[PDB]
Amino acid sequence: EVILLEKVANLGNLGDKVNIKGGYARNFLLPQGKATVATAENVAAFEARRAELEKAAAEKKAAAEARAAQLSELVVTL
RNA sequence: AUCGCUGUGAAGAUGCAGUGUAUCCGCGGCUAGACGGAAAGACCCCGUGAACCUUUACUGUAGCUUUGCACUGGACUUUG
Repeated sequence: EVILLEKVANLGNLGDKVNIKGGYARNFLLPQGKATVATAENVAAFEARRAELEKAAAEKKAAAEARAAQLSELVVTL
């Protein structure tokens, strides 16, 4: 009953509409910018924004390339 | 207009009966009677009366506790 928008999770899709538990929509999926309820108020507004998502969602692993190269140097002094 | 006695009597009499005493009226005292006064007996019984206490009386119930379903999610596994 939700529209998923991210894929780096355990079961996060982007174009499948799944039926999940009621508390899993309320407290996690909706308030994190990660879904919206299956309403027909902007369901045709999703279809005019299908090519704005293909920019930032692809750099999401590309900006995690060189940022990860300073995460494993282990240069924190205790 | 308020005596004793002995009987009688709702069964212990100033008042009935019979009979003895006894002029009329205070004051001071004493308490034997007036089943003296005081409190619609406290004991006892009664009431399909009450109240409050008790419990292993009856019926409940606050509180405590158990599980089901809500609030309440994902993710692998032991597992059917």
